[PDB]
Amino acid sequence: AALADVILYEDDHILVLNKPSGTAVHGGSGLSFGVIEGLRALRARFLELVHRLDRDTSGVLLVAKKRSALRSLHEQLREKGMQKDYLALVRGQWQSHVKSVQAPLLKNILQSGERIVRVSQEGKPSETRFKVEERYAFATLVRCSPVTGRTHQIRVHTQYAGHPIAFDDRYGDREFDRQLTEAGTGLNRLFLHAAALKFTHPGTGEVMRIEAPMDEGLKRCLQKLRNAR
Repeated sequence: AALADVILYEDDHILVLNKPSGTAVHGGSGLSFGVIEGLRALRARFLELVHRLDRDTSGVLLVAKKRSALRSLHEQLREKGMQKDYLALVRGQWQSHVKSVQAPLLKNILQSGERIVRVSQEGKPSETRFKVEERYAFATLVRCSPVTGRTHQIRVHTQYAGHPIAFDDRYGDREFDRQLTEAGTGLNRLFLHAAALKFTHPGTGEVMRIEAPMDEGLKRCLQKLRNAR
């Protein structure tokens, strides 16, 4: 209920999914599959992920169905001619003057294929923009716009700022997650959601904006905290 809602947009050029939290976008290092292999298994044709969301993130996921479309979309990403807005629920009260984090990032890949990313002044130049959406008693909903698209960039930028994401197992704060559980939110996954993607359609050249609803769990969490105080 409903499988049809996974599909946000499709034509001959692109396919745009509302990726569920918990589902990997492709297979891991060993015996595993994700969204992209699942989709190829329904078809010889061209299909390629334009970008990635991590396993626990949900929301807007763009897949190219033509080489010309990947060509165009790669180039938009490179030239920062995409806007991806995410919503994150973060610890404490995000400060209004903190409009960006510019902390450079290093990644290592672990024996499992999983990634751990860290701020290092010797890492890859990275930038996220932030805009407070809603404030709760001990948390904030922030719109997080990665300019660069590094691995776990938002998760590490928010942590680095002093405001890690709710239920982030790698970079989060278990006491913040405890507090969310006692407030009765029911939250049971990383609160990070790719809410909107803006880009140019590679076939018609029109500017498009595609938005993903948050799942019921996220929504109930937020409802619980709005009316909590």
